[PDB]
Amino acid sequence: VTLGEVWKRQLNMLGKQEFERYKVSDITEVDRTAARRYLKEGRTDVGISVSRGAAKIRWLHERGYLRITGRVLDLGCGRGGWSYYAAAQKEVMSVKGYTLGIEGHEKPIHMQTLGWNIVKFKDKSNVFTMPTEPSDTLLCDIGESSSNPLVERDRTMKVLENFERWKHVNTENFCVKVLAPYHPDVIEKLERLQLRFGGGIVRVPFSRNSTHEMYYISGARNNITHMVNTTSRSLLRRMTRPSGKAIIEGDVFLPTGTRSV
Ligand SMILES: Nc1ncnc2c1ncn2[C@@H]1O[C@H](CSCC[C@H](N)C(=O)O)[C@@H](O)[C@H]1O
Repeated sequence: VTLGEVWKRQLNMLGKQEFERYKVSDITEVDRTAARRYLKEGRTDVGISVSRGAAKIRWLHERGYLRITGRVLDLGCGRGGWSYYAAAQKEVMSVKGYTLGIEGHEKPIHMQTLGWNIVKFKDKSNVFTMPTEPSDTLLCDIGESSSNPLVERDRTMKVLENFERWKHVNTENFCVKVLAPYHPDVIEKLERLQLRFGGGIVRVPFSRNSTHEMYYISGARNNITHMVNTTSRSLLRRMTRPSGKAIIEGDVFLPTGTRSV
């Protein structure tokens, strides 16, 4: 019924070539060539990011959509690109990363970029059921894509319900993935969270056109419904006239070393 749902139905109708051409049209991409090189070698003394995902939190951080500070929780940390980025920030005290790391799911990668000494990881951890702990900064990049919209809305809702469970009164800063923001249920859940916590929803330009994902962040205020539809219209406009060409940016590179306090 919504414009986003129309986008989803049209995406599921594209052929391979149409799909591949559409998914990169006018998006932004990091050059991952250097990092792939060193990750294959197995080098831990070079200042690369363990994931493509780090580019998203850098963008949000540098643009002022969120502050990164104090005790940091990274829920669904995967390889740990959000965790290592956080640990290199001078206002950051400690970083704790939780992820599944089971069959098919990625595990934490050990790296020695700046502040590695104040990062701790735990796999075999389900953030939906495990006990919560306090934080000043709460991060969550969870939300697996699906061609089924009802699967996407269920995964999204579950992420948002768990975020509310995790958020502490000290948690002034937050960044939560919203996989399928086009669903009316998801809009209603976001509006209700916003009433309590403030903040707003944003589209990160590093997301491919083949996902409608957006991020619920703490450092901006906006109209949820208007922001979701502005992205839907944008994703629809690109589908009609796909450029096939992405913007390339330099990757997330960090210093190495330990940090004091
Ligand atoms: N219920 C759950 N509990 C813990 N981790 C989960 C989870 N559901 C999904 N995940 C994990 O969440 C991760 C999202 S990918 C994380 C990317 C990360 N921001 C980075 O830059 O590296 C996946 O690895 C998936 O295994």
